[PDB]
Amino acid sequence: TIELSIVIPMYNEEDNLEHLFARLLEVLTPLKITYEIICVNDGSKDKTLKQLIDCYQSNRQIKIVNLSRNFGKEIALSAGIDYAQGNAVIPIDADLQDPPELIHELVDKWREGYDIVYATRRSRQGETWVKQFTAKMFYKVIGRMTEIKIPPNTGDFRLMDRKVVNAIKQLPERTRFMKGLFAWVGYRQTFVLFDREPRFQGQTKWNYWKLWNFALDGIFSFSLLPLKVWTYLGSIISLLSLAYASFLILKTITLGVDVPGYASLMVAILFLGGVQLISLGVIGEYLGRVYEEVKARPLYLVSDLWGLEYLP
Amino acid sequence: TIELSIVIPMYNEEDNLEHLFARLLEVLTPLKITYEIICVNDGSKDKTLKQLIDCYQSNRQIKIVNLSRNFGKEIALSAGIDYAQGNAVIPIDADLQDPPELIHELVDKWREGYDIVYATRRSRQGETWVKQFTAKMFYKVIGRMTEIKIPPNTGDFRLMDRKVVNAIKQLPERTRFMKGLFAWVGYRQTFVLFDREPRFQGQTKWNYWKLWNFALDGIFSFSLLPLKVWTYLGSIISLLSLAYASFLILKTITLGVDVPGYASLMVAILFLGGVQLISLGVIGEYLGRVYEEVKARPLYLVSDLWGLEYLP
Amino acid sequence: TIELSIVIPMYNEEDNLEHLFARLLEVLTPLKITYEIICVNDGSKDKTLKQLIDCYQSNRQIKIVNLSRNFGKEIALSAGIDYAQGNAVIPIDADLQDPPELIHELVDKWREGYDIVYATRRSRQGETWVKQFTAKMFYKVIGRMTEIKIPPNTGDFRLMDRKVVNAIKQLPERTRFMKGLFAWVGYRQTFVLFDREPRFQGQTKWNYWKLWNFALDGIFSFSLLPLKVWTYLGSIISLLSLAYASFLILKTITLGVDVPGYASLMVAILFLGGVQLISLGVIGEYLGRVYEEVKARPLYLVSDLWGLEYLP
Amino acid sequence: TIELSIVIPMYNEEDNLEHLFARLLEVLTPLKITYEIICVNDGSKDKTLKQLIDCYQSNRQIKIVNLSRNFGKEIALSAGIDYAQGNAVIPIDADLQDPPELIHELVDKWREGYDIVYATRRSRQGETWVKQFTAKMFYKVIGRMTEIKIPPNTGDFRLMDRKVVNAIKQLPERTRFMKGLFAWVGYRQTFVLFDREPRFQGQTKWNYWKLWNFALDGIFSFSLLPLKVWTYLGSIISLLSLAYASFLILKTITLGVDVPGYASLMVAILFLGGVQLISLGVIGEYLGRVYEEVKARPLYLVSDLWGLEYLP
Ligand SMILES: O=c1ccn([C@@H]2O[C@H](COP(=O)(O)OP(=O)(O)O[C@H]3O[C@H](CO)[C@@H](O)[C@H](O)[C@H]3O)[C@@H](O)[C@H]2O)c(=O)[nH]1
Ligand SMILES: O=c1ccn([C@@H]2O[C@H](COP(=O)(O)OP(=O)(O)O[C@H]3O[C@H](CO)[C@@H](O)[C@H](O)[C@H]3O)[C@@H](O)[C@H]2O)c(=O)[nH]1
Ligand SMILES: O=c1ccn([C@@H]2O[C@H](COP(=O)(O)OP(=O)(O)O[C@H]3O[C@H](CO)[C@@H](O)[C@H](O)[C@H]3O)[C@@H](O)[C@H]2O)c(=O)[nH]1
Ligand SMILES: O=c1ccn([C@@H]2O[C@H](COP(=O)(O)OP(=O)(O)O[C@H]3O[C@H](CO)[C@@H](O)[C@H](O)[C@H]3O)[C@@H](O)[C@H]2O)c(=O)[nH]1
Ligand SMILES: [Mg+2]
Ligand SMILES: [Mg+2]
Ligand SMILES: [Mg+2]
Repeated sequence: TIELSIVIPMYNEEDNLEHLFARLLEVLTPLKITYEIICVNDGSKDKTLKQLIDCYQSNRQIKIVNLSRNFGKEIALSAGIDYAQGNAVIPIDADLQDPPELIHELVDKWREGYDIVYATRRSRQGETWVKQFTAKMFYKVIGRMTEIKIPPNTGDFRLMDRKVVNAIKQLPERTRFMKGLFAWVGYRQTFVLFDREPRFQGQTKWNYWKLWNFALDGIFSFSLLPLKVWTYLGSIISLLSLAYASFLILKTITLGVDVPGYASLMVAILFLGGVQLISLGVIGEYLGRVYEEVKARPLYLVSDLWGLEYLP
Repeated sequence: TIELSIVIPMYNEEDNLEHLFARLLEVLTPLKITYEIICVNDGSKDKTLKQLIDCYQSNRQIKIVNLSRNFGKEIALSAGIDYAQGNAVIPIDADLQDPPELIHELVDKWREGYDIVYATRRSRQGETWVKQFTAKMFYKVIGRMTEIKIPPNTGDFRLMDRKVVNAIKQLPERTRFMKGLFAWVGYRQTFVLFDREPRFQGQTKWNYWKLWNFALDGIFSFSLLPLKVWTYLGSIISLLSLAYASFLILKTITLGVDVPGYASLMVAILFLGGVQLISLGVIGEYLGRVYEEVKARPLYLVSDLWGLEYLP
Repeated sequence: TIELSIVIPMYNEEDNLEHLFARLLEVLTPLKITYEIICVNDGSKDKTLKQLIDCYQSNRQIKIVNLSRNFGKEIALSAGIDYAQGNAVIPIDADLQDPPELIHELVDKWREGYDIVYATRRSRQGETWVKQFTAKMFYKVIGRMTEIKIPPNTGDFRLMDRKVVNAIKQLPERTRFMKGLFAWVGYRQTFVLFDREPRFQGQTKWNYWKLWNFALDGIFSFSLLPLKVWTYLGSIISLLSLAYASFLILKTITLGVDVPGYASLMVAILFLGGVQLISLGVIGEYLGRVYEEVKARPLYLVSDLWGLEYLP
Repeated sequence: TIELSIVIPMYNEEDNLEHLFARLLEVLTPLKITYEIICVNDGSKDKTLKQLIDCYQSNRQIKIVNLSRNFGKEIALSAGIDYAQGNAVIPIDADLQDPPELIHELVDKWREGYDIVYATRRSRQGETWVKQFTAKMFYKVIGRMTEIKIPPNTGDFRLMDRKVVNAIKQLPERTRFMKGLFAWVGYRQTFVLFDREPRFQGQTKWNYWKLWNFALDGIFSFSLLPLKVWTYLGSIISLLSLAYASFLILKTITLGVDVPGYASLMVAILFLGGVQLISLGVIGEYLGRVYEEVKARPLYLVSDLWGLEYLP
């Protein structure tokens, strides 16, 4: 059997494989447990699949999942986790930004009785106080969308129990906010604090288009809260628009409002706008219902059973 | 085999387990049938799981379903019923607000030939007029929503035959209105009147946000009637607007209306509003069809078969 | 092996069972083939079930499908079709409105090489002008909806081969229009003309709610053509508003408009209406895509195979 | 084991069976590989099926898939590919517009390692400049929507390896734009240039309705990019409308200048339009998420594996 699985999504990672595998060998041999390394080649346009083949031939603990195309880090991680067989699964980057030694600490927490063990940075320490603030506000927003309070500063480096992996695969989903989904599958969760290596500091171009795309997926692909905040703002600006339209009709009828000579335009505008806003609100509520239905999340998740066998 | 399955959703229920189990045993032993008790620990932060494990170790009829986190009473009950194997499932509350002595009565009615035996309070006896009038109107609205007339004053205390349990498990809906769903499975149903124990009161704080969210969920996640009343009234409004626009157009050509000099903003407003209202109505009708399809409700439900074997 | 299945939906059909079964046996005995009679009791409040059980005890060819609730004649017919194992299934009415003797003719047509053999009335007879006009208009609409030209004056009385029954069972859509579904799955189809009995030619009641809902289902639950005639008429209007909004912009920036200075109100009205109509068109197009995706109809329907085995 | 499958969709293709079936055997037999011809009779209202059955009796390699009605070229190709068991599936047209000798070249490129070998026309040639420009613009628009740039001037003549065929069958879409699906699943693709048959160029009168429907299927049934682009565009228009409404409120409050005395109409119009556009944008974003969920494409596609077995 396999106790630990290390999932490494790789995309154009030559000359990083030797160092990464040396570090993983330094880390995983003291553990004295059976492990495996699932390398997800995410359709690289670079001579790295050949080096992965060379490493796999000599080393019996390397398994390779070669994706047909380039799907992205999250999808490659999902593929590796689907193909992982260990009792615990640890996603790890191929650039060694997250130190592999923390695996041991993570594994220790896994033996303490926890199911998901996140690996959180002590602090950002390299962002220009704009990314820190935006991340803090966004994380408060999603935490108010969630009900598990996913720890801040958590990346993809973590440890999953087999129960959590099975629960994640139990969620049939195509638009997945992975942090929100992890919060949704609420098992015994914890985190361990680690400091990223000082060389690995702020050097990435935080292109705000993909950051905004990630924000939109987090806001919309996870929860209906942005859809329920609207259609509640709407039908308030619609009930308040049908009002002051009935009020306008009453004022015109009683006072005899013909100061312009044309006051039915405002009444028509307000009435049609309010009716259309109510229609859009009803459509939004039923679209949220359809979204919940098509997400097809399980009603519940059983963590343990005493005296009962697991339902298939 | 198991004849009866008592499903108790439990959340922070320590110091209530001893009394509840004593009453359950005192009620179930005279029945002289092979019963089972399934306790669904709904992610309690309290120390009830240890006591549940101890009682499962002592009593062999106790079974524990440990949900990953807190999913709510409804989802905990669904999880317990899914794991219930008895010929009749009785959902009960661990607070003993529903007297377990009624179970015998329910079973008696279940042996009379009925499939669903609800437990209904005779009178509210403790709730003010603001929680009686609203309840009454909500029940009339729901009764007009369905075609089976769910008896009023009904809680989760009930008896469900294995036929009804399998019928309910055949609904894969994620947005569930339990009262409407149980009305929808139109088996042979009846009620048993009982008086709630005067130990607890009806002055419980009404979190009207919750009593509005649940009401709107039952209204919106059960039937399409709110979406059918609109896109009908809305389409009627659109037809009236277009008729008024045509009449105004005529009154502009014949009779030569030029008194304001701009009696065409009204025409454009009315025409565009009517066109958008028809578009919204068509979108709403098709969204309703999409919702009915994604709910994936079975077309029919076979109660009994003579000369035939049940389809897979 | 069963050669013929006769599916009879029943609802308060007591006192017709004796005559119906007598006529059915008189018709079916000369055919000299094995047959079954599936009586689908649609949750009748009458004593129909007792007589059905007695007949099933007396006659071995009678099977009963007792639906739990009153689902409707269409859903009862569906429940009968799924539970019918004959090589050719004939839906018929328990009131003997359609003469059972036509079974013989249908069988001959089925043995000529046809897959669906409709039973069409020669004329409406009873109804004179209004019902015929409305039916002709509706049938023209639904004929332009599909591409297989279902014969007119058709009811639920027909013969369907096992191939057609399986093809229909390959459509797991809850919002179903059977008159259109039997055309969409088009096989070798034909019809036979039958003259309804003089008994069943009296004045008929037509509540314009069941008929109205039938028309709405035939319009919106069959295809996207009602949604595709709009999103074009709603988009031509949007284009014709954005144009002439540009024309008013030009007629204001050239030939400086001091004629009611508070013009360009119409520019805003037209521009916002056109943008909203383009939005409504885009949402309508994608909603139709979602609708036909959710319906999950098979892409094709193989009728015969030479040199190949049928796909599982 | 069949090393090559030739799928031929057919509709009213008589007087073309002998020529096609002579050229196909003139081409395939020199390859000395076990081939298989699968003729999908797409509901021809013609004697095509009888001659196909004659050829099926005559030759052991021709198999027939008969569809219940006329479904179209793409659906017939899907049916033929689903019934093809060869290691490489080569769709082909029965009118022989694309030379069958190119199959040899295709097979060579299949032996060279490539998974999808497109057969692309060298140039459109005969058709006019405006048609070529429209096709080029459409392909340029699609290229951004895709992930791997599909070769220009592609058709239904191609070679798909068994890997790619299994990947495409894994896509349970009902709204399939195949030219985009073959780029989404993108394996090791390549293309082979060829010229269409002489005298078979300048006789195609384009069906503007059919071309429009195909283009709209490509735009709307493949990607959400048009939806997201228009949602963004509506968001900018809504923000501009709200900002201009606020500016008008200022100008009518600050500076106190109300010139007409009836300019609240524009504020109401702008504000209601902006609110409705925000609501429509939210509805569109959630409809796109529902569309992505409903399409149910697999997150990833595995091409090769090392050390692991393929998941079921
Ligand atoms: O399409 C893919 C598929 C897989 N991986 C793998 O993902 C791991 C780490 O991904 P990476 O993007 O390098 O994360 P960081 O090293 O922390 O830096 C990132 O910092 C930003 C935060 O997401 C990203 O936008 C930048 O692309 C990237 O420099 C590595 O093993 C990669 O091989 C990718 O990066 N892109
Ligand atoms: O999130 C959960 C999960 C499980 N249970 C179980 O449900 C049973 C009883 O449910 P309870 O909520 O106490 O029923 P009520 O007696 O009707 O009291 C509640 O009824 C209201 C309507 O739900 C609630 O809003 C209030 O918390 C409370 O007054 C108990 O075994 C609990 O353990 C809960 O109550 N809440
Ligand atoms: O809810 C149900 C369930 C089953 N059946 C069975 O369906 C069979 C035939 O139905 P029936 O209503 O008797 O046929 P019609 O004589 O055509 O009655 C119709 O006559 C009108 C036009 O002729 C229609 O518009 C109405 O739907 C309906 O009243 C009968 O054996 C019934 O038992 C019903 O009628 N209603
Ligand atoms: O309903 C059907 C079913 C099957 N096939 C088969 O599809 C193959 C190729 O189709 P075909 O019509 O012969 O292609 P073209 O001769 O190129 O004609 C097309 O030329 C344009 C460029 O593709 C298209 O836009 C037009 O729709 C169409 O007239 C043929 O073997 C047919 O048998 C059809 O054409 N129509
Ligand atoms: Mg309680
Ligand atoms: Mg009748
Ligand atoms: Mg041609």
